[PDB]
Amino acid sequence: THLRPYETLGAHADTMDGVTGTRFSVWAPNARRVSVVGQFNYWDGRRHPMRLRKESGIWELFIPGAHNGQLYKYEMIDANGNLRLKSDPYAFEAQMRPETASLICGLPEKVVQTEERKKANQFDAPISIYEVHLGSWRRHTDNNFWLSYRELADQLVPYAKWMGFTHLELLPINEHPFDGSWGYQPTGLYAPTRRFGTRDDFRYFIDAAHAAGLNVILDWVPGHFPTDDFALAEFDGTNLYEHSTLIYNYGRREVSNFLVGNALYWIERFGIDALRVDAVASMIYRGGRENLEAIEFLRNTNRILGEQVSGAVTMAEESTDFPGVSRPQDMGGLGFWYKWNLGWMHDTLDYMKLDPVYRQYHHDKLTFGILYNYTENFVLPLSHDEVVHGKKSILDRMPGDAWQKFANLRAYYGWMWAFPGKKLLFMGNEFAQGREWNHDASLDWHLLEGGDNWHHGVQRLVRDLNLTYRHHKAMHELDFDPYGFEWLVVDDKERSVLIFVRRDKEGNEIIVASNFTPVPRHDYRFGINQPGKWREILNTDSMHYHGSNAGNGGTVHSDEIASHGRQHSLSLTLPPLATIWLVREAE
Ligand SMILES: OC[C@H]1O[C@H](O[C@H]2[C@H](O)[C@@H](O)[C@@H](O[C@H]3[C@H](O)[C@@H](O)[C@@H](O)O[C@@H]3CO)O[C@@H]2CO)[C@H](O)[C@@H](O)[C@@H]1O
Ligand SMILES: OC[C@H]1O[C@H](O[C@H]2[C@H](O)[C@@H](O)[C@@H](O)O[C@@H]2CO)[C@H](O)[C@@H](O)[C@@H]1O
Ligand SMILES: OC[C@H]1O[C@H](O[C@H]2[C@H](O)[C@@H](O)[C@@H](O)O[C@@H]2CO)[C@H](O)[C@@H](O)[C@@H]1O
Repeated sequence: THLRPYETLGAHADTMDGVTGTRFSVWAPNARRVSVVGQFNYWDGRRHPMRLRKESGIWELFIPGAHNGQLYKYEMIDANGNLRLKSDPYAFEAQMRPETASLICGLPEKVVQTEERKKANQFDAPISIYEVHLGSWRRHTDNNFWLSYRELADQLVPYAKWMGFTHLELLPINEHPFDGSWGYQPTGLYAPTRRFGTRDDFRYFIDAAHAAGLNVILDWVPGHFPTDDFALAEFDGTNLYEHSTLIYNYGRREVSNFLVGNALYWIERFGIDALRVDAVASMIYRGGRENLEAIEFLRNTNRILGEQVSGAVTMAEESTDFPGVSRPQDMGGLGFWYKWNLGWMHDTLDYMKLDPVYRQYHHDKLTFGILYNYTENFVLPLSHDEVVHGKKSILDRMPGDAWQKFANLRAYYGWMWAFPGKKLLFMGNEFAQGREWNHDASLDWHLLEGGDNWHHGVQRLVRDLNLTYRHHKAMHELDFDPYGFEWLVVDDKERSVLIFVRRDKEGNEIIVASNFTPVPRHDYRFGINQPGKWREILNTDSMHYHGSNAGNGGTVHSDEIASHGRQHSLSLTLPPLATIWLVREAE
C-alpha cells in the first residue's frame, strides 16, 4: 500500500513506549543530514537530527514532548552544502503568511462517502454547479474581511442550497501565498489555506455542505508546480520533484505517489466528492508534442480513484481537441468522467454577443454543439475565466439597452439549462453582476438591495431553472445518449427560433423553444412527437423575472396538421428574447 504517503510521511502523533510525541518523516535521498526545528527545540537544529533510510531516502525521528499546535520546520544541509529551512511538504496545516512554518496536526478522522452523494455524481443525475472563489464571494462590511470557513458554512451553504444547486465547486483551497493566483500557484498541497481558519474549520464547512445535501468539487492543481518561496524546488539540493518552466516529474515513482496521495487525501480525509483538473493541455504538451509521462499520470490517477474511491469523480478542462478526455483509458484514455465544454461556451457567447439582427447568419453557433455532444461527457460552464481581464461580465456581453441585455441573458440561461450536459455557473452570474469578477473584493451584492429589480429577476430564474431542471428526468437523465435530445426545428435561421425536445428513459419529452430576436412570434406552428395537452413549466419572459409576461397563458392542445415532417403540431406564442419549456399533461 504505497498510495497514501500522507499516512506515513510528514508529522504524525505517536507514542514510543509510554512517552508520546510526534514522529517526523520526510524524503530527501541526497540531502546531507536533516534535523527537525520546532517550538519544542527553542528552534535549535543541533538538538534533533534525523536518521536516514537508504532504500526509501526518508529521514525519520520520533520526538517526544512535541505536541499538536506547535510550529516546526526542517533544517537540512543540501547536496550543494547549504543551510536551508524547508517547509514540510506534507504539512496538513500551515501558518498565516508570512509565511511557512508547518504545524503539528495529524490526520482528520476520515469520511466514508455516502450512497446519496455517490448518486449525485452519476451520469444520470442533474448536476448543477455553483463555482465560488472563497476569498471574493462575500466580505464583512465594516472591515472588508474574509468570511471564515464557519461563516461560509452559515452563509454560502444555505444560499447555494436554496438557489437549488447540487454541487458547490471551490477554486483551489491549497495553501497559496498570493491572493492573485486565485489558488492556482500553490505552495502547500496538503494544507487548506489558513486564510479562512483552521483545517478543522474547513472540514466543518464541507460537513455542512453535505448536511445540506450538496456535493463538493475541489479545484485540484497537480499541474501547476509550486514556484514561490522556494517551497518545493530543489528540495534536497537536487531536482527531486521537478525537471532539468518548472514542471513535476510525474515519472519518478515518489512524485507520483505524492500527487495521487493528495487526491486520495482530499476525498478521504475531507469527504470531497469530486476533483477538477484545470489547464490539462499544458500538462500534456511540450516524443511527439505530447508529454507521454504526464498522460500516463492522469490515466493512472483516474484508474486509482476509480478503484480506491469509487463514487468520487474527476472532471477536466482541456483546451485543445485532445480525443477522449472523458473516455476510458483502455481506449482513448485520460479517463476523466467529465469535460468542460469550452467550445460551447465560446460559440453560444459569440451568438449572444451579436446584434439580434445578425443572428440569422450564425445559427450554426447554437446547433453545432449537438454534433460533438456524444464524443465527451460535457459540462456547460460559465466560469470565472470568462469574466476577468477585460472579457466583461456575462450580462455586459449582451446587446441593446439594459432591458434587452437582461432579456438576452434570461433567454440564454433558459437555453443553457435545457441543452445536453451538466451545468456550471460562477458566483455573481446568477444575479447578473455588471462588473467583472474581482478576487480582491466582495461580489456586487449591493445590486440586490432595495426594491425588487432586474437582478432579483435573474436570481429567481436561476433558482427556478435549477429546481425545474432537477424535477424532470428528461432535462437530465440522458444528456449523453442521442435518445435524450431531438430537434423539432433546427432550420429557422431567418427568425432565429430554435426548438428541441428532451427525453427521459421512459420516453417522456419536454419541448424547449427559444426565440432569439425581439420580434414576438404568434401562431408559430411546429411538428411534435407526443400529441395532446401541453403547458408551460418555464418561461424566461415571466413578469416574475421582470419579463413582459407574454406566453401561452394556459394549456395548448396539439393539432392534427402536418408540420416539419410530423403528423401533429403545436401552434404557440413564442415571447421575444425568451425561451420556454413545455410539458405534456396526462389525461
Ligand atoms: O461542421 C460540420 C457541419 O456543420 C454544419 O452543419 C450544421 C447543419 O447544417 C444543421 O442542420 C445542424 O445539423 C443538425 C442536424 O440537422 C440534426 O438533424 C441533428 O442530427 O444534428 C445537428 C444538430 O446540431 O447543425 C450543424 C452544425 O451547425 C455545417 O453547416 C455543415 O456543412 C457541416 O457538415
Ligand atoms: O460515456 C463515456 C464513457 O465514460 C465512462 O467511463 C468512465 C469510467 O466510468 C471511469 O472509470 C473513468 O475511467 O472515466 C471513464 C471515462 O473517461 C463510462 O463507464 C463508459 O461506458 C462510457 O463509454
Ligand atoms: O460582501 C457583502 C456585502 O456586499 C455588498 O457590498 C459590497 C459591494 O457590493 C462591492 O461592490 C464591494 O464594494 O464590497 C462591498 C462589501 O465589502 C452589499 O452592499 C453589502 O450589504 C454586503 O454585506
